Amino acid sequence: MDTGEASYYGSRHAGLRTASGERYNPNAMTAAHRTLPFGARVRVTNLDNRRSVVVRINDRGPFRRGRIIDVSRKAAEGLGMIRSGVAPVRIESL
Amino acid sequence: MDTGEASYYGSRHAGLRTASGERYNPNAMTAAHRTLPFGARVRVTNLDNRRSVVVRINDRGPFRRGRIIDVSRKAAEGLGMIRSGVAPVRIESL
Repeated sequence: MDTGEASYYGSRHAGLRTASGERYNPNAMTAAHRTLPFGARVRVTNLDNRRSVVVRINDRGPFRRGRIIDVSRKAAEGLGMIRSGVAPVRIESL
Repeated sequence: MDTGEASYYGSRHAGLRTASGERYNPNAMTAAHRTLPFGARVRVTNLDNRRSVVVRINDRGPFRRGRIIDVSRKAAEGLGMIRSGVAPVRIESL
């Protein structure tokens, strides 16, 4: 398990290529991580509300120290983080 | 005044430098535009729901064909466009 800040992608990225080759899709359950293999499944828990989702890694970044994962819009909805923008999260590779 | 398609920055970009030099802050009321001066204040109206907000220009882009402005996360929330991703907008210089 690891911990850090989560963010979510803006829609300005929708349709643009991720590092995995997939075009970023706000409706997918995808995320960026610096090192996990593409396709890795990760349980993300928002430590502010205890909501959790499972995402699939398809991109690189994040781009700031202290930020551990960037998730899709749909994942952010599942995490209850749309209004907060960011949240402290636990992550666990599955 | 002009009309065109808008998208938004989320929080993935938070902390990264804009073309104006300031770090992008998803909680600020800001936007990227190709031509308006940095510091320009504009009213952005979502033409689908008629919501409006005021933002200041602090970045350059979108460098996507078929988009006229990319607003901050907080602005997108105010415009009701988080889920839609894109929205038709009018921009009016103040």
